[PDB]
Amino acid sequence: SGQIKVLYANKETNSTTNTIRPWLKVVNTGSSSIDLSRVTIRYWYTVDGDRAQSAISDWAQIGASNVTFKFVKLSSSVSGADYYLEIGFKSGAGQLQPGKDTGEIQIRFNKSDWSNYNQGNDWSWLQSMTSYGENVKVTAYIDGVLVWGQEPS
Ligand SMILES: [Ca+2]
Repeated sequence: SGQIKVLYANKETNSTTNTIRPWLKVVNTGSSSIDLSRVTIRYWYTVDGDRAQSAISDWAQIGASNVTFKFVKLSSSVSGADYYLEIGFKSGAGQLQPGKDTGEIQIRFNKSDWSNYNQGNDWSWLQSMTSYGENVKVTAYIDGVLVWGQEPS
């Protein structure tokens, strides 16, 4: 079936920033292996003045090229989100075995005019978790089914 945890490291402590930096990791905590292509992660936030947006992995243990990004503007705003960044994995990311993790996934994202975000009104931001921990407001899915975290209400 599939059991996972997502770990999170905030690499931008300034609330005001042109670059959100939610580093991530997927841990397979169940008993079967999981194809990482089946896994999606969502970082829910408020855009703070809508613009084109770009997300980049500068480096990932599984190979940055294997990380996919999709910005989704939410149909309706919810508490601390009008967008999410959906992080996914190509076949090249491969399989996560029981008890193992992806290792580090670096992520940054910015608006195309480098205008500032405010991270303080972001559902998924955890300012102080600057090393890898459990940020339950970054949610994760297997085949589109929520398996980790709390989506914004
Ligand atoms: Ca915001």
